[PDB]
Amino acid sequence: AAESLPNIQIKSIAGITEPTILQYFATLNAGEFAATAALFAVDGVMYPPFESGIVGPDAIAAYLQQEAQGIKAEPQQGLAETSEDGHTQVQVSGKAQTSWFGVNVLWLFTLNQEKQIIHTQIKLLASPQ
Amino acid sequence: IQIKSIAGITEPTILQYFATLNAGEFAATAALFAVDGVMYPPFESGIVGPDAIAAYLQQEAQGIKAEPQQGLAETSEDGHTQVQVSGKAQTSWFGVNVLWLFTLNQEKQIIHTQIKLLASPQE
Repeated sequence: AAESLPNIQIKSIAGITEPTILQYFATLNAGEFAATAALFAVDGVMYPPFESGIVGPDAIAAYLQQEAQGIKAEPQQGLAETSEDGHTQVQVSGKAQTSWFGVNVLWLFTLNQEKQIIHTQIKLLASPQ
Repeated sequence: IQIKSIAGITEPTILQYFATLNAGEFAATAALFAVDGVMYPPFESGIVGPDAIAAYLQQEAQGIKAEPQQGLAETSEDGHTQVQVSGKAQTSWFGVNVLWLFTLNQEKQIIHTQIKLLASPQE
């Protein structure tokens, strides 16, 4: 039963190989929001668009279950850079979308030395000109 | 005395924007814009055209530096380029984390730019 193909098949996409970033999008898109929340540090912060920051895996999981239904993430490219303090700064561009409409966005992440998410934000990007 | 930076954007117009800003060469910053390109300062109305953009920067951007860190770019089918650069706007000794958004036309002139403030705290 459990001995079978797993979930969240982690495939490198969006030009980023950071495991935590690949797992974030894979778990989100499978609706495995507990697993998404578990990628955050004990005091990691998720900033939903237009909302106050949500702190910690338990509150993040509950937010995603209540508010992220029917939203798929489609990353197209990304870049990760490691700073002097040992953290990793990630940018990912792509689309957030439903079955028939969506929006261009930028996902931003900062990871700690253990590669947990310390905080993430989503920024909107209107279509050109 | 203009000095380039380092990030995920090799685009000359983008590199030039930050270098001319940091040098206080605000007429040259403004010249990177199209004749009807628009600059949106963080909480302000759009300023249209190199003449108005140069005068705004000379008035309100003195002593402000840009330290871009990394960026992404996408080109659409019509030939426009969208650029996102994250970094800090800062003075000699204090700053804030920001995201610069640009749209470039086919000729790589700035059509649009704006600044978005990013999160600084930890509640």
